[PDB]
Amino acid sequence: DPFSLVADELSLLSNKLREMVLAEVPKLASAAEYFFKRGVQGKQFRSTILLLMATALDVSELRVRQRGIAEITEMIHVASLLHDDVLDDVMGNKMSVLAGDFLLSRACGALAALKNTEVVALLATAVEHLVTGETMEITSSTAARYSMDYYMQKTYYKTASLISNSCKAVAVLTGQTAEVAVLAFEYGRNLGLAFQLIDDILDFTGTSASLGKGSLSDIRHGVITAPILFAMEEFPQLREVVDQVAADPRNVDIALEYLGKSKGIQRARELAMEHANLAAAAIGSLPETDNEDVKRSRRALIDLTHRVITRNK
Amino acid sequence: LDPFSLVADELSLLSNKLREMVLAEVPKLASAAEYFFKRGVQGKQFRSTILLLMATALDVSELRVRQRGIAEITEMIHVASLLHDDVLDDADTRRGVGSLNVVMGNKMSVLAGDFLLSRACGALAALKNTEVVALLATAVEHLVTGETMEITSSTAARYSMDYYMQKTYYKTASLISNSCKAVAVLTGQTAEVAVLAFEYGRNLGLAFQLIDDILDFTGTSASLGKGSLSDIRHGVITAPILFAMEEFPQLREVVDQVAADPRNVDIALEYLGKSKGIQRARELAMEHANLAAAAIGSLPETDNEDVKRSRRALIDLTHRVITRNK
Ligand SMILES: CC(C)=CCC/C(C)=C/CC/C(C)=C/COP(=O)(O)OP(=O)(O)O
Ligand SMILES: CC(C)=CCC/C(C)=C/CC/C(C)=C/COP(=O)(O)OP(=O)(O)O
Ligand SMILES: C=C(C)CCSP(=O)(O)OP(=O)(O)O
Ligand SMILES: [Mg+2]
Ligand SMILES: [Mg+2]
Repeated sequence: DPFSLVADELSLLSNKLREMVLAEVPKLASAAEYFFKRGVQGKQFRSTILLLMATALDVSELRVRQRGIAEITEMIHVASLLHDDVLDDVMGNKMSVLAGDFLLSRACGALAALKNTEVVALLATAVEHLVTGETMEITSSTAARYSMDYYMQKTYYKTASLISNSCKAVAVLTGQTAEVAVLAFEYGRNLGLAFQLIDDILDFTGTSASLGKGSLSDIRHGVITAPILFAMEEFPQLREVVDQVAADPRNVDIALEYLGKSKGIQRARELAMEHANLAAAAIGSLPETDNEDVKRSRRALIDLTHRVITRNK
Repeated sequence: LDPFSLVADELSLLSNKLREMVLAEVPKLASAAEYFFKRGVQGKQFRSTILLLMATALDVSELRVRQRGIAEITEMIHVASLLHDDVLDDADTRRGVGSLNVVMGNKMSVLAGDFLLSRACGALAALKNTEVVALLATAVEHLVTGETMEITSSTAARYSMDYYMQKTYYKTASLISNSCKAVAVLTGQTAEVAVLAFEYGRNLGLAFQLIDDILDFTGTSASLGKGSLSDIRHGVITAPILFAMEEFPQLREVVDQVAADPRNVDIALEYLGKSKGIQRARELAMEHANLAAAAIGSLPETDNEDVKRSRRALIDLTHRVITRNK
């Protein structure tokens, strides 16, 4: 019973080798050092929109609660990021689960503190859609992965639902009408779709900080985005190239050549502009005001619908 | 008039209600979310049982549907924990069946849980009562605080009855107390009556856990060693052991070194044996069980026979929670 024969010494060792616990329990301090350092924390794009929207609607404790929704939204965003990191593929995805749950529980806590069940419903739906989108991203009929309509549903759940429902939440907290609320929702929904679509293009285009030659992150990892989906309508031969990207990694470069002879990038950007225009229409349709701060915010919101398209970063 | 049988059919109604409530396309998300809600794999539905009985106990089917909601939300919250719990605590078994983290993977388990939480908030919103939203949000915060304590605390912290008492409340009794309070609040009972419903849930929950911790050691039969000892094998340190450490300090290094040397399981049982640990744990549980019964006793007098029958069964659980042979 070999293990039984040397238990004495095993425990001396097992004990000693708890030098990694104890000593080195701090020097989590790396964790704190790493968090500050990151490359962000965030650009605060969702927060910017939400604070602007709060101002952009005619109506302190209210401004405190409105910011409450920007706070909740960030909490919900990071929790979804973390849970999406939970790997099936040492594994660190116990950290992601615990941290995600702390943020979600804090979100619930803060939703409860708003004392508005209608906004609770909106962020509840937001959470459900994020979860739905991620399931869609992971599981999928091979056929499904190649449908532009499916991609756009998935894109809506993953990227636009959180922001649309938050924009609507800000409307509802501010006591706006059902018809104004549906405007703020539509601003977020449409701006969000545009933002993601521009993100998809930037992966292939690159950036000024980029080489400047796209990182190609999506296509390396078999994530199929709008430009490539559009390019497959033109070149059916491309379906085969994209499939064989893992098997043979030079199929990335070949995919790139197809895209460059196609209207894929153009068609994704034209779709983004269509969405961004619709967002600016939503602000345009907002009830007339005389307030200068309010009108300044609405101009900003509309400005954001232009800057989202022309992003080089 | 038996409390489980007295509520059994509404539990099946709730059971089926949960199934549509948890339904979702995408289908893969549906498989995951529904997994612990089908006939046979719902668990013993003790939280629901207490809630339906409590619902009747407080009284005067327009409002009952709302009260049922609380049991459904509570069950959804509950199952959400388990799913997340199984990814942590790295299980392969739950409810006599493959756990979701083995069957469907870690990712689906965690998404299913988030899904169930959001449906729970959804249903909480639909009830349009802000105090009820806050009561169940507290419960969710408490679950996370409690799960975190069971993991995170340093060694010196974990080995006191104070710590155990807090962790148990957050991890186990908070869901029962707050949902008990919510049921009461939904009926627009005075603030004081809501507290009575809260003290009941709180004390019954704490008493249930104490007895469960003892049964790990004793088992079906009364004496020591018949039980599975699953907690102490894995290095979970429940009340019997903690009380024993009050008598025998040297037991701390023994229990702390259990994982490394599984022969330290036997040494700990010898220490438990000489101690009054099992006994004091029981004595604590009997004290909680008392306060629970006492709370129901302070409820306002009623004429209704169906109410009395239901009040008597909540008390019956007060005795049964101590008595449970298993
Ligand atoms: C729903 C959602 C996620 C919406 C996005 C919100 C939004 C439009 C954020 C701002 C984007 C922006 C101004 C980028 C600047 O890049 P740049 O290269 O244009 O820098 P520059 O404008 O200073 O030249
Ligand atoms: C709302 C949500 C998703 C919260 C996450 C926090 C979390 C994982 C809580 C777990 C609470 C719980 C029921 C523990 C019991 O499991 P046990 O291991 O003590 O005993 P058991 O596995 O046999 O139930
Ligand atoms: C505090 C309680 C009454 C707990 C019992 S819940 P428990 O996890 O034991 O039971 P299930 O739902 O069957 O898994
Ligand atoms: Mg477990
Ligand atoms: Mg646990």
